[PDB]
Amino acid sequence: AKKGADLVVDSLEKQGVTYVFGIPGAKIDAVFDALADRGPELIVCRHEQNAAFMAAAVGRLTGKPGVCLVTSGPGASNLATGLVTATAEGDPVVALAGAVPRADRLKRTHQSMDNAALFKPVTKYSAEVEDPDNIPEALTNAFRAATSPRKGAAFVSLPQDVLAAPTEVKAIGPLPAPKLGAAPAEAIEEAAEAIKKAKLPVLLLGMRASSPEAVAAIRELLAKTSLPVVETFQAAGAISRELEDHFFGRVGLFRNQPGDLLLEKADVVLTIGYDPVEYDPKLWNKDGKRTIIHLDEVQADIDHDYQPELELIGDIAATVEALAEKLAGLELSEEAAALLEELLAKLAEADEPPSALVHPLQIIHALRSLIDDDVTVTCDVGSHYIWMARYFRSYEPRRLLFSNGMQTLGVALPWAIAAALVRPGEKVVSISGDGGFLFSAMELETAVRLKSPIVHLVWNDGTYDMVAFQQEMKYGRTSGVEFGDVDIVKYAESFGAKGLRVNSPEELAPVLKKALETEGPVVIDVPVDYSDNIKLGEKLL
Amino acid sequence: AKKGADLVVDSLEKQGVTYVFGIPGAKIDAVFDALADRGPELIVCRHEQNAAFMAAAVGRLTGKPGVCLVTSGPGASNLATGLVTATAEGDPVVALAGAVPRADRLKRTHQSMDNAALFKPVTKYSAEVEDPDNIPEALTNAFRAATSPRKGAAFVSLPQDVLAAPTEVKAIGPLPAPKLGAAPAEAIEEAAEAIKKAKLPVLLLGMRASSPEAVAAIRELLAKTSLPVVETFQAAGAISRELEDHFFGRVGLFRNQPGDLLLEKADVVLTIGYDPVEYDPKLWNKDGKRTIIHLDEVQADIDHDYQPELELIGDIAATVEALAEKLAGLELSEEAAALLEELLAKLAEADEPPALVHPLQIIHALRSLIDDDVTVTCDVGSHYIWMARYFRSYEPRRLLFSNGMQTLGVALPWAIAAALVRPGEKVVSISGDGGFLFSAMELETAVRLKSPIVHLVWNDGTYDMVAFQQEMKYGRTSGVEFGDVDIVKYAESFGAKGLRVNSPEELAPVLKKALETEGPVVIDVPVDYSDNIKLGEKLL
Amino acid sequence: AKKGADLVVDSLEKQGVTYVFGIPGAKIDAVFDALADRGPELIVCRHEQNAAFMAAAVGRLTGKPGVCLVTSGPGASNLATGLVTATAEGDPVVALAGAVPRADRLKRTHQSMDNAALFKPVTKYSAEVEDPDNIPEALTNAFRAATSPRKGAAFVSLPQDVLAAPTEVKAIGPLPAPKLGAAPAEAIEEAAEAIKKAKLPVLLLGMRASSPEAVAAIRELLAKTSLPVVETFQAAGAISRELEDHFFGRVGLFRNQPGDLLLEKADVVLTIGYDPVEYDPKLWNKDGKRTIIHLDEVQADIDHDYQPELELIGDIAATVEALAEKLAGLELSEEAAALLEELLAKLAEASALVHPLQIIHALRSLIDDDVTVTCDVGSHYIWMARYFRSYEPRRLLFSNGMQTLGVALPWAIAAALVRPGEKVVSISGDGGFLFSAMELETAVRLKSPIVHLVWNDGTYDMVAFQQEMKYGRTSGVEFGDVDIVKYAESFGAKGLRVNSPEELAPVLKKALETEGPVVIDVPVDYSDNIKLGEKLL
Ligand SMILES: Cc1ncc(C[n+]2csc(CCOP(=O)(O)OP(=O)(O)O)c2C)c(N)n1
Ligand SMILES: Cc1ncc(C[n+]2csc(CCOP(=O)(O)OP(=O)(O)O)c2C)c(N)n1
Ligand SMILES: Cc1ncc(C[n+]2csc(CCOP(=O)(O)OP(=O)(O)O)c2C)c(N)n1
Ligand SMILES: [Mg+2]
Ligand SMILES: [Mg+2]
Ligand SMILES: [Mg+2]
Repeated sequence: AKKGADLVVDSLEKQGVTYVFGIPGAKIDAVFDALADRGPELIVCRHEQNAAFMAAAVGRLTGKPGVCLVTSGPGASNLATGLVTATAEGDPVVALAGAVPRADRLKRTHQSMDNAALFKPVTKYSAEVEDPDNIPEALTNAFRAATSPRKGAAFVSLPQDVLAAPTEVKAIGPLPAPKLGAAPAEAIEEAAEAIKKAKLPVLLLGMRASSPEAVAAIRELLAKTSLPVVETFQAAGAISRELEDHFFGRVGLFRNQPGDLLLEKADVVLTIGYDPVEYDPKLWNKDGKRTIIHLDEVQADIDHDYQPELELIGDIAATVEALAEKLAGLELSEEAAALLEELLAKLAEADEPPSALVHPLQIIHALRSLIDDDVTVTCDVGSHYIWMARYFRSYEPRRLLFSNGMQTLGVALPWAIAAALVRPGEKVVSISGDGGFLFSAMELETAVRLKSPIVHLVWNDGTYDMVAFQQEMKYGRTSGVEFGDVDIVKYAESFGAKGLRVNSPEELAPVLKKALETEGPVVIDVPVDYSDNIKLGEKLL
Repeated sequence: AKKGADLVVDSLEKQGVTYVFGIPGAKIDAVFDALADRGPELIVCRHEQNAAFMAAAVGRLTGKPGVCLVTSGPGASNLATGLVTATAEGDPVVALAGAVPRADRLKRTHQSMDNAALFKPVTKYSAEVEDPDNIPEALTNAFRAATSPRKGAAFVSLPQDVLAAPTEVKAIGPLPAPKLGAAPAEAIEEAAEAIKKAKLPVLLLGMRASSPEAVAAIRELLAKTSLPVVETFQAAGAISRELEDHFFGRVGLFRNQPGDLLLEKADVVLTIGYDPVEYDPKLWNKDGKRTIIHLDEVQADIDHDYQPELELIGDIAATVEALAEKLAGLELSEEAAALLEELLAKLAEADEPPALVHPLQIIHALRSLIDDDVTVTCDVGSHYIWMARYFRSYEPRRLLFSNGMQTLGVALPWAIAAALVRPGEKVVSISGDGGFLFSAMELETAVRLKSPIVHLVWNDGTYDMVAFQQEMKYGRTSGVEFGDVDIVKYAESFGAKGLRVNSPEELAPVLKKALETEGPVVIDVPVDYSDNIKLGEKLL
Repeated sequence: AKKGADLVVDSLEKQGVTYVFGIPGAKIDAVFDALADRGPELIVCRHEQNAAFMAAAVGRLTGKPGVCLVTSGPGASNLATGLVTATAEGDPVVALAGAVPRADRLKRTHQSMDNAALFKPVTKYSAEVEDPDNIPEALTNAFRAATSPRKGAAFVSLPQDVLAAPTEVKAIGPLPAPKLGAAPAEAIEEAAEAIKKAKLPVLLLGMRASSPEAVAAIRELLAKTSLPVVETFQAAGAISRELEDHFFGRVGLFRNQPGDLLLEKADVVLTIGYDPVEYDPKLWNKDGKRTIIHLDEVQADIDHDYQPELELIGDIAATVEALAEKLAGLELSEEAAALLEELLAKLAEASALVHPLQIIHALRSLIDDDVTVTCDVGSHYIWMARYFRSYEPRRLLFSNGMQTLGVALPWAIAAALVRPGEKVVSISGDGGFLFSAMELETAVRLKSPIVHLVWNDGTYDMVAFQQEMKYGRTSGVEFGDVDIVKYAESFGAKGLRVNSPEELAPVLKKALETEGPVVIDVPVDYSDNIKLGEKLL
């Protein structure tokens, strides 16, 4: 006989799952025993939060779900943040959690909890299997749900006794969630005329635009047009070095960017793969003096300040390259040419440098200058994520990963561990702050164990700056943002990672190159100069 | 100056809502006051249940959401079944419910209840607005959610104080929910080859295949091919009288039909707009010796016994007429020609009738007396098995079933709505003795609207579907017998005309007079239910 | 061999469930087959809604859960309103519903639904059992949850295959949910002192005061004191004809009653079994600085205008009799005596159509204290709540927690089952009557000794006269006519009509003498209903 836990592993190996991020427990150790002989490799993590973070990173970089595996109760509830972040940022994840047996469901036993009810608000798919026979079906649809447009987390609760119960059904095959056609040809033609008749057409790329397939088709469009482009944070990597002329910056949390002015002067905006989570439409479209065209894999959500005049629902890559044929050779007006060149001048101006503290822009330029396009960069949340988002340039798809949907602390380091597994042989850079670093720093042990070729930069200010300089704006006074010091170099070494410090701005470029040449995980303490951070919230008008 | 309630009506005005089925209350009477001055016509209903039944009928027939409007607490909770039936059967509805004010939400006060949490398991979209400014956005997205593929119910809870609070925001224009392209051209080409290589290809049409646009593209294809089609109860209407040769019956609750045998012998099945709610794949694909091709607006759910080898997701109409081009002139094998002819004989044979009137002679009498411009609505029960498998409907959405939830009572409210969507047409409703009373209150609404309805009550004195299934499993019924209600008296309490068929010889006359009768009519039909156990027989 | 469904009936037998109001279906017919050979009697209903109303009535009248039994999907969802009403009005109910099998949970198949999630907002207990062995435990606790203080509805979803799966576990024996002690004796003494110092103390009885055990202890206290009392609608029946001197009306939906004044002039209010669902505290404790003492079986919920200075949590009957010993023989202030007498005087001051008061006085004069009277919701429920006096516990049942339409007639069928040999009177309006009128067939089937009065006005007056107050215009309240006599006779019940005010008393007496169900059409005069919401305070 073969039990339900066997049939979980079989399902996972039908999906081609190469790794599983887990922490074992009594209610789930059946599956961990099955994995001992066969199936995906098991990355033992040091907190379930980071196992979900790693699963989301796999989703972001491959487009197929990453997999975490945890036990009942506390193990399951430690996924909560990990899966909201996945779901909100379009990262496919399949979370597998144990549960008490079916007879103990309604009982007060150790670690009993309504797993499925908890994860309903934070997943595309939350379910508990109550028959071992249905495990193959539940998991296949969970994977398909996580991969289907508007990607996200699929949670499946597995009772201890169903995992141990015998079953004779086979695992379901690899059944790929399929792709769509392009938007209707009449709609694509309608959007084309609008763009041609426009005086300042602008492209707004969003979180779904930055997939390899979408980026290839978008670059194809930009090669054939004069079309200006602005990016949401997670759209990074769409334009290339070749097409950098089309790039007018990343529109962010405050409407104070050259990209925001460009969106205002537009009379026609083609949003591609645009999710409002990254940029509230009330920020850039308040007056409603623009035709919006919504190109996306799923219809739009209507805001007061987001009323698509047209929607091109279908495969972004298919619709855009159908639209490229219709827009090929479109040139811009001379008054648009003047406007765009002037904005590039402002864009290059803010990307210039200004104590033994290293200013954030010196970090960005030094690091960009030291890594090729074949290095993935992950980034935590904080003021450092504002600086990176608006000034660090990534020219190949999905080489600069941000948490801009839920903005959760700690993602950087686990994402980097996952990034190195997805992309072996490649260095990976992870950027965090002093506060968020401790949200996930436990996985430095997992990094050292995998010898992850990681270089983590901890920007040290001593405070939770993003929340602070916002508090200063609203109240003239921070509150609850200060914390004591931890020696980042000594911290790295307790884990057997290499720890370095940048005690001068003169010292930054040398420390980076030694760390990049260093084999195995490395953590660099960067005392950072946050004098200018309040300016990130300043207003243009 | 404008309050939140005004901005609800303005939103309804923007979606082109013609009617709103409502029952007022303290917490929602702001909106009922705004409807008094302008906006959709308000059909006062006699139970919130039937307002949601009608809302779903509007969605079934127009493809745009029907709207019900109810108050807090009891008004809201009486929508529950109406919204699960709408969601499970792809009927767009937007249910609007009042709630206690924001300051009273966490308090134990009259009619307080977590509206949004209650409807989460039973809707596409369950939300409570907590700012009057957000009303136009919440309702637009609720409407777009109901009409997004896999259509269903969108519930919006409306706190009293929000409806009364002022606001200056404008209503949001009609932002139509958009349609997809055809499935990728390489996938359509791949499906076409499989069908040409297939010894016996069969189409399985489902609940999404019976839309006007889908049906138009399906008929075009069948005009250009020799393709056999089997339908799920709610796929009714897809095949016209011209293409009736292609039709091999409706596959149902039991695997005992010629259409089931045809699905078995197929080596390639192209499912169009197929939702398994109507027919478990365990029931017709148990051996898994078929190429399944899933054509639909949304990807499939994987069963053990449903693993499509190809999926063509996209606008069904676009994908089908793309595929019609590739398959034009496809011919059957001569061994397929023989097989299908033999099955049509088995199909014609079962569709043959023997003081009670047999279910078949009802169907033949009724079909013979109503044109294709007459909508027919059916309740759930043994009558719904007879109607689903033996009443033929040849124009899209002229035979409405509850085959997703199998909810009792739907028939009569569905007819009241159907007559409002299609004025100047007769509407026939079919129910049994038990299900009629679930919804019989709305006969007052029908008389009020003078709905041109002709409601047939298949009278047996029991809940036969539950019984003959109980007899199959346990050799004994339990809790299926109930006392008799004079259907003719019942109709006349409400001011409707009541007729009874005392003899089979009297059926055709009684039908014709009822159809010529202006205003609602209820017909008591004493039926012969000796043969109903045979609907569940194992014949294969 | 024993299956899970057998073990569902065995559990019910252990709870002493006499009747089960149900509608069978494919997913639950296992239990309907088990119920065919033994155990609880099955009342076939004509809508699950009503099955839940009848179950709630059994809970209201016995204090032990009533039981309804339905199938998956539509059968389950037709309980929603029934169970939130029960839960809001403290009526113990155990709802049992079929569900698709455990392998088809996550499948898009007929009548599949998240039963447990749906009923979480509406019950004190919503669960699906996924192991037949766990059936006796899940039910026992469900029954105990429904009977537990702050009683309400417990929902149990039963997968079809679990019902069919073998099991050898036994059922669990009647597990009586237990009783509490009286509140701490220090707290009772503390409250007692506050009352003796008070110049005008007032009791506010609520929905948990009207249980038999509470009422007996309350009457004992009132016999030994000069305490004035005011009731919530569902507190009806607390005060006997002997102690009517203590009763100062039922505080209602508007703050315009003599009872609302005594509440204002009170310097101390001892609330007993008080649930704010019946009367929002902002209506009476709004303006003043009266000491609130919360006596109840569960702690209070803090309102801005309800901040008790003391709480006596525990068995209400034990607490009030302990407090009766501390307050025996306490007599009123002369300033309180004058006040009370004046407001008894304000109290007793209260066309072919019949005026609502004439109905109330005719009916009250015709029926004993051994006649249950149920009432629907509508303007008639205002007239009955304020002016129909009920002198024995739980003989006047109102839906004053959810205010759901249709409860009256099903409540009466259930009431006749729990109290056989007694006539039952049910009162409804033209609108609410059609919400539940189907069950007239069930009534005829059981020959329930019911007399149903339809106050026939032509509209939904409560909303109408409230709409008039707020907007000066009704909207959506008017509906066509139904012949209530012809309707009754469709079902084989007798139908009667009062064509004259002079004909009312005769037809009631003929209806009361008539055996089996009766529906009386009453054309009612609703001119004065606007005044129910008038200011007089
Ligand atoms: C899990 C989580 N906790 C808290 C926050 C709120 N938050 C956002 S940025 C921030 C400050 C982070 O400080 P640090 O990581 O040191 O970066 P800095 O802003 O100092 O550069 C906080 C507390 C969040 N978004 N997610
Ligand atoms: C709301 C609801 N309640 C109960 C059921 C279960 N059920 C399915 S068929 C049926 C019998 C219907 O009786 P009737 O309308 O007289 O039809 P018949 O089977 O006698 O033709 C019942 C109770 C259901 N499907 N929906
Ligand atoms: C199930 C339900 N539906 C609607 C309401 C709102 N409501 C409360 S009273 C009422 C009027 C009922 O009219 P009727 O029953 O005829 O009594 P009347 O006020 O006319 O005496 C309405 C619509 C409710 N509380 N519960
Ligand atoms: Mg910091
Ligand atoms: Mg019947
Ligand atoms: Mg009325």
